[PDB]
Amino acid sequence: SSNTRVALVTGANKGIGFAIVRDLCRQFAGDVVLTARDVARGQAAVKQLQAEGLSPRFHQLDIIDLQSIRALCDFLRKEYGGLDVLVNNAAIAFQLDNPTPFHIQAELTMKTNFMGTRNVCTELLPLIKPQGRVVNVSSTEGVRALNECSPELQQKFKSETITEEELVGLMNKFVEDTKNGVHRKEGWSDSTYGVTKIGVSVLSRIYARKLREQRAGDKILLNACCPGWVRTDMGGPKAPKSPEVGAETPVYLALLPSDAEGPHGQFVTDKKVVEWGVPPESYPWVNA
Ligand SMILES: NC(=O)C1=CN([C@@H]2O[C@H](COP(=O)(O)OP(=O)(O)OC[C@H]3O[C@@H](n4cnc5c(N)ncnc54)[C@H](OP(=O)(O)O)[C@@H]3O)[C@@H](O)[C@H]2O)C=CC1
Repeated sequence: SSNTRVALVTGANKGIGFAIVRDLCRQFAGDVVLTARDVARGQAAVKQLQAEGLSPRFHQLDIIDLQSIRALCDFLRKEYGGLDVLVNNAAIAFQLDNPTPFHIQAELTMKTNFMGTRNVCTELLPLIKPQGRVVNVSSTEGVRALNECSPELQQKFKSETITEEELVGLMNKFVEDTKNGVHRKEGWSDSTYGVTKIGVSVLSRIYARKLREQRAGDKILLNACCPGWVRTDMGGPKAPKSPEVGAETPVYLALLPSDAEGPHGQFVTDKKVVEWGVPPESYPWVNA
């Protein structure tokens, strides 16, 4: 329903998500849709970008409100007849000193980081146009958390045949295991945030197969990635790189040139793919 291509980013009123929309408004040939769960916060962000010559469109979106997601679909369907670029950026993390009980932190982090991300995908993947790109912003914390789980769990996540059903099952188990205070007897990592990123990353793998299994001819590319340690409300003030820089790999994955057929279903960090599970080569100078 449109010959104009369109890109969309979740949780983009601030942080990396915001940075990503800026770069797209600059490097993407078509409309860029900035979304946010709060309209005021979201429109303000749009206004700020207009002050740079950029002109992105706005639309409300809370990836936790299934009804909010469906409305976006409607918007897209009618306005563009589909969607070309999707970047699942939105997320939360409970840091140190936050009183929230552990099992609750588990449940809420999972609820939006995995569940939310998945509900956006199941609803928008059908709308991705051929030559379309999908980027899921994960974290290397997922890999760290992956290596802390028991070899039995690691094997299940690293599987080539794991299903979307089994993945959703493992994520849910993790939450039940923490409420019942046994997740360690079950060989799980203590990192609720990390475990959710595992899910996002494995989910991307699974999605990559389904796409080539159900739409091989559509040349769609999908990958998960880590933007690095960045200065945001989530990253903290010590973070070495700024949002402008952090949005580099994600944007790169979003603009992969037409007909590339790779990378696909890969974990990308700093524009380079990284074997799933393989720990990070180095790490920034520590300034405690
Ligand atoms: N910062 C870092 O060092 C790293 C970040 N990442 C990943 O990058 C992504 C963005 O990180 P960062 O920029 O620091 O994040 P921020 O915490 O600065 O921003 C997160 C954004 O997601 C939004 N959001 C949270 N929950 C929801 C929801 N339910 N529906 C819609 N939007 C929501 C926030 O909304 P609102 O403003 O209204 O709260 C916000 O716009 C995340 O996926 C994160 O895990 C990965 C590795 C490192």
